[PDB]
Amino acid sequence: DGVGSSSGNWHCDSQWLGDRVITTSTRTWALPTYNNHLYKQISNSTSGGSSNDNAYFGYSTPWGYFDFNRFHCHFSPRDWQRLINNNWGFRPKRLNFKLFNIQVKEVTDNNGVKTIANNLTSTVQVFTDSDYQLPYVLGSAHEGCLPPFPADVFMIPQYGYLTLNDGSQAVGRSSFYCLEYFPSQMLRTGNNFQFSYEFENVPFHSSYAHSQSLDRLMNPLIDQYLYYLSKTINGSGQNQQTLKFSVAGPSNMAVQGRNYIPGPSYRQQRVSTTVTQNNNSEFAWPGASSWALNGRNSLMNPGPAMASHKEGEDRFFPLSGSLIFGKQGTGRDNVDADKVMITNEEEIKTTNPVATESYGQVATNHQSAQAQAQTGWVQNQGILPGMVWQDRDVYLQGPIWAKIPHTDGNFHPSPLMGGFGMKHPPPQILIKNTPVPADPPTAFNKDKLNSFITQYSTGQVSVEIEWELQKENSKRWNPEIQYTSNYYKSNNVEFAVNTEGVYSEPRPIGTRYLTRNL
Amino acid sequence: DGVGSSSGNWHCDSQWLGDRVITTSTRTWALPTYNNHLYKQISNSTSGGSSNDNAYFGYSTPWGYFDFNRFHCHFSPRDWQRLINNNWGFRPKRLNFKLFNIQVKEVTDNNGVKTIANNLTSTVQVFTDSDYQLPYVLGSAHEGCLPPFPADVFMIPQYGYLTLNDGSQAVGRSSFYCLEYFPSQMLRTGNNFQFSYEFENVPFHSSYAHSQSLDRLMNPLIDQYLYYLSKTINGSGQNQQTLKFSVAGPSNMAVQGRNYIPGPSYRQQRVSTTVTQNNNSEFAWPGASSWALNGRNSLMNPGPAMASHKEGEDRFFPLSGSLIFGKQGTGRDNVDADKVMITNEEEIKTTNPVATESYGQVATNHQSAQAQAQTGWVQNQGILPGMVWQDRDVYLQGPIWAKIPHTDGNFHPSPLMGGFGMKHPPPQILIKNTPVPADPPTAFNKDKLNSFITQYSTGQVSVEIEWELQKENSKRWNPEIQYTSNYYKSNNVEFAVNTEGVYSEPRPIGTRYLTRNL
Amino acid sequence: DGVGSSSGNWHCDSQWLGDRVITTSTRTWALPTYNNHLYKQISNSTSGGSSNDNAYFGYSTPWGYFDFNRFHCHFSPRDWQRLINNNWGFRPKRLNFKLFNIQVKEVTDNNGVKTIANNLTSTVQVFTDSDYQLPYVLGSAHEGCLPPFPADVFMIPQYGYLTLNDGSQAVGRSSFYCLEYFPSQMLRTGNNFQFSYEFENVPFHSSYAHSQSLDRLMNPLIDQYLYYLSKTINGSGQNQQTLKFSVAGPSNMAVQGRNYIPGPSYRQQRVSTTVTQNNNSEFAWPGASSWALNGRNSLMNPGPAMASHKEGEDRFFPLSGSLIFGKQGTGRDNVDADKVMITNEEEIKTTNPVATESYGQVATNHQSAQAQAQTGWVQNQGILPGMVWQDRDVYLQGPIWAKIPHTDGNFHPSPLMGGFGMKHPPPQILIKNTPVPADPPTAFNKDKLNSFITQYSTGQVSVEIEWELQKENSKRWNPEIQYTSNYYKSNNVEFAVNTEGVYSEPRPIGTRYLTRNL
Repeated sequence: DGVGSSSGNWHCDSQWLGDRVITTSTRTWALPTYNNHLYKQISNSTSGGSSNDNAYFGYSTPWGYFDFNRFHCHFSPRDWQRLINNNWGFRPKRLNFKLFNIQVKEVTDNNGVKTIANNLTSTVQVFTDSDYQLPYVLGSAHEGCLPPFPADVFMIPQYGYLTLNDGSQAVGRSSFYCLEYFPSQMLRTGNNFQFSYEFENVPFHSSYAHSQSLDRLMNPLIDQYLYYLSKTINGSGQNQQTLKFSVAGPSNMAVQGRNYIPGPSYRQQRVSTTVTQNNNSEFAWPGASSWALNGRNSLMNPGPAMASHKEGEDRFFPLSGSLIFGKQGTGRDNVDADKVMITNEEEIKTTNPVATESYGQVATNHQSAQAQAQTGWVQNQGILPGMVWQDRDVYLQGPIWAKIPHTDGNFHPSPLMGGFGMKHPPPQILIKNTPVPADPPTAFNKDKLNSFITQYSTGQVSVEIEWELQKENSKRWNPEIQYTSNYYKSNNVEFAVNTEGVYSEPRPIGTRYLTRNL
Repeated sequence: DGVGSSSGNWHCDSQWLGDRVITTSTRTWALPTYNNHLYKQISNSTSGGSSNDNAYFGYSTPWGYFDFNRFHCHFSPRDWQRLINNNWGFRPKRLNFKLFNIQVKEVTDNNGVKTIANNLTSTVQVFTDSDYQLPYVLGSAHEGCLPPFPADVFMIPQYGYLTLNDGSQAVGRSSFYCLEYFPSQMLRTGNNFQFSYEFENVPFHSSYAHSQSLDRLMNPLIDQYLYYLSKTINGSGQNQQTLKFSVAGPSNMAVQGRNYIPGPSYRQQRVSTTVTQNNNSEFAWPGASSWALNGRNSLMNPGPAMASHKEGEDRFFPLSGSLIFGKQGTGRDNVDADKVMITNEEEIKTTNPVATESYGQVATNHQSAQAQAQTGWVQNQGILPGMVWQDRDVYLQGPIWAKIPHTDGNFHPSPLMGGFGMKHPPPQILIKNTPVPADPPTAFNKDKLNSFITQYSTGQVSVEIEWELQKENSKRWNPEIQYTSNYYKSNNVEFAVNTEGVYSEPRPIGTRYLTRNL
Repeated sequence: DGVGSSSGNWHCDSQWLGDRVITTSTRTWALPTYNNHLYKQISNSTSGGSSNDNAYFGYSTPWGYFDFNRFHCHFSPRDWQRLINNNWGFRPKRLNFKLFNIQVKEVTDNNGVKTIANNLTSTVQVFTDSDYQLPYVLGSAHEGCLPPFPADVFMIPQYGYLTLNDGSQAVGRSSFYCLEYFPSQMLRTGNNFQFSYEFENVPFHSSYAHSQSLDRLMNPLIDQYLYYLSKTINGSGQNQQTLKFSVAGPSNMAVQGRNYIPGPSYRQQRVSTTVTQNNNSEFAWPGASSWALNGRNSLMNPGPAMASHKEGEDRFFPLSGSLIFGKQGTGRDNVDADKVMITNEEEIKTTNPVATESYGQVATNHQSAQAQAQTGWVQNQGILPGMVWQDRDVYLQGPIWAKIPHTDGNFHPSPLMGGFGMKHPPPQILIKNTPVPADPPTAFNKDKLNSFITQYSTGQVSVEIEWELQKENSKRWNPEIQYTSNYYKSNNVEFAVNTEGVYSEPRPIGTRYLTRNL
């Protein structure tokens, strides 16, 4: 429109209908100039990397991008509490995104002092990768998302991508992408940008915990009509071999026939938070479970959805089997256990195997009069018919969605870090300040200009997402477990600001508090 | 429109339809003040020139101009690869040009420090020479075109022209052109400029290499019904003269009658890239082929489309018979052979003569019993009836079109540097910053003002060209030759940016990979 | 249709309308099995060739082809005489082609005796290269055309083609064509094949001889209003330099100004049919005029249309400047001059230069008081503005048309051997006997079958061509020159059969007997 007219209003609210909840969040953003308007080839050689497992090749772009792939970007703690305490499931339906109130500033430095002024004629470029023609980086748990607290002003992260690499070198199959080779809208201070997105059909997330275990689905009062081999010898010596059979009933539930079995496994090492119970050696990387791709080892992290620990074993965790969040103010490198928040998936112990245990035991020979029957620990077990399992729970500060890789085949493409897997997720939204050259020389020079006016941009961003709800219809008589704040007095209110205005999330919040039968 | 509203969007993409491809490219430009708003007479005396062959007379104008007469200004390397690997020919059809997001800046210097601010009321003037009333400088391979990389910001080249000269002096027939004597649109920051152009009908460029040679078009299994003189003497002495004739057949293809002959020639000197095979003397200018006009010698460069070298003779090149491109970062004067990229036209060896050979041999006397038959090397041969030839190939970084000179007569007006010749090519687009006088004196002075506010302008430029495609309908069984990247590992990806953000084109890319019969 | 019903009738006649003549010719053909149903790579190595100029690479196909690219295939001698004596020009208009009365025979050999029987169920495959996707071999004066005498039964020539070669080896750009990769009609004994073709617009062939010479177009009674420099010195000593001028008139026609000049040249060596006037040395190949392509020398044969000899110099011919036909029964290698028929182009001496002379003389220096004026013999001259020329005459036994090579440029694409040049000439008609395997083994073998029933096919072929005529409207008073038979008694009638039934053509017949002004 014009310089003196706002191009949008501040929309931040949650609307709770019967089967739907609409979340709207608005944030103020700041966008600097990245790479001084240049594309730069990057690799482990440029960053000084040495290990083969961490070698990479890619490019850093002068473009930024908007990321809102975390639940706290849309749900307040109270809204999250309502969702998790009142619904058996939820899923995103549609998306509305807006950029408005664009403000481009120029910075001039004379001598140790910088002056900031408006540049009303400068432009900012925005476009969406609706055709998914660029590498998708929103599927990784990267920082730079919209802040959970609406009053926080955030910096737009720089967009970068990786391609095929051989050490620090590239190959002929490696791809280079120029983001200026895409049509993009150019916005001055009076212009705004908006688009709508429809989520593809995804299953409802399981925001419930099973009230039954897979091995306890039988009637505890009635025998089965099936038999089991109870004895093989002749009880109370030589030549004592005689078959025996008994009815599988309530007294021996472990041997009853069952139609379904727990889901797959890939065993993790077990770590205690009581440090003196751990071995006196360096076992992080060495002791960890991993997978290999083209000679590179990548940590199995977080891996298959598996129960974090056995009942009562709360002190133990799988070495890389769980999402680890950092508390407010936590450092980047080598922080103590009290500075991080270790999530756990104990709710899925009713259907999923324990991460630090074998799947089970399997026969490994043919027993005879000369050879005793032998069994072997199944340390990893693939998908088998009749298996059932629960996916990893999602969290308030955890990811929402991920892009399913474009491959010939996949199985249960639920993101392993939690969330909704989609072939066509919300498109990447890329933003960049248009370069403004400084005064050029009065004589023609064919070289590209390298002198630009120092600029940055700021504005507001709004994203509205409609969520579909799956209401609970339980006939359970006793009250359910519910997420609740603790009344006991404390220096600060949980999920609030401190005396210095710092917002903090004191604990990870899952979604599985209500219960339903298996 | 207004100060705070963008006057255009960033359009940069390629759309591939069935028989048509539409290329759109957008670039950011910077325009300084040229000649301090003055017209200046220029000549070899003003530049210090001494040689007669390089003497000139002309004028330098305060106007800039937009040039997009190179293929890489519109085709990305991948689009170029698709075009050359999937089409037998192509030609431009129509043009769309846009100027928008005009930003005029003022520069003020206090003491060793410059401050840049917007001048919202200043104007930039743009007009197109649709009537071709000004000298056409886009027909020369000049620098200053739109960069191949969309992210590069480029400086608008200054417009200048030459007229008739006698040494460093002018004649009465010399013409002086004032570009302010043309109607031009004046644009503030809110205005935009656009026009459309239709290419005149031109033949499709030959993006194929012949799979047959002109001297091998006969059936290799059947004799001709024509005869040749095989012997003249009496074999196995004096008085031995007796005519003889034989059927021209597969065993002697060189003497068979043919309906068509190779195209014209103008012999070049041969230079080896193995330096020790060349003569130990200075032979550049002296040894070069040239033509003369009004007593001035101009290098025959690149000259008639001729095969660069004989089969297997890849180390040799014609002294000025081929387009020479410079690698990224190559200097201007006296660079080594590894700093430049020497194009070659070996694909046209099937119809065109070798640049460094005689056309052939011609009889020069009447043989008799006293005089032996004599022949002479035809070092240059003009057009003859029955001649066929292929024009010079075009390249990704090479020129696209040229203006056919307005003359009474011409023959095959295909530009010798490669491209499409047109009587009415895309018009010149001239741009200039309107002078903004400084504070004038409070007392009237009749002299023209010479104190102006230091200004420069910047903005975006978009050009869209629709290309018509000629699909291939070959019945060839074996696979064709195709342009392909090499998979082998390298420090950088070809046609990409370096670790410092520098875009480079590692090799010239022709168009002739597919094959068709002759 | 059926076995016992003819699929076509014998049509062989000429119909003379006012401005059109329709020629129909029917012949009986025989088609054997070529290459034993195989495709074979051929080269100068396979044929034992050694010279670089005769090196080639190509393939021989099991397919035959129909060729009617000679005038005597359609015109009887009487029809040719009428055409040449009554018309100033002619050109083909449309074509009708038919194959019918297919008869496929099987040959069985027991011991030194062969038995031939019908194979009613076998098929013959025919298709036309209407899209010109195969190498065109009809543009060379190859044998195997329809016989001039309707009663002669002819053998279908085998189809072969050449591709790019380096010595006896191929390159990546070389193409291999499989003719079974084309849709073709399969014909049993009851089926027939036919198609129609329309000739593209071509100029009328010049079947006239000019009654005026290019240097004698002025009025022999009136002076010109232009002057010439008659003297330079001071007639009847030193210091005698004085300019002079005279009117160019009838007394000095050589110096008169003229608007047009004779056409291009490329000098040939001169050979006498009186053997003792030739040099006592071997000068065929060495003394011949040639052109070079990719290091290979190809004889200039027949080359540019040039007058064969000066007036009265009938004993001389250009070494390779003229079409040479062989008399009936003439051998293939090293035959005497009386066994061949040397065509001549003396009719075009009025506009075209003499083949064995220089084009003219050109100044080679600047005359002065110290240096005498120098001139040089122009041994070859290219096209110049104002040039006029006549193309090579066509003959009864000579070629009719040729395919213009698909190139970017050409000049006056009239075939140098004579005839009509067309981008889309009559398509190649390819025919092959379908292989009929012998008894296969009773156990499966994956190798391709190599045991086939010996077969050949025979039938009739009819081609009808409509020719457009250009009637003469001369006002010449005296009778014209006409082609006529000689009444004087002879043992045999010219253009008839001998006592052994052998048809012979005793002389080449041109088309240029009528006259018109220049």
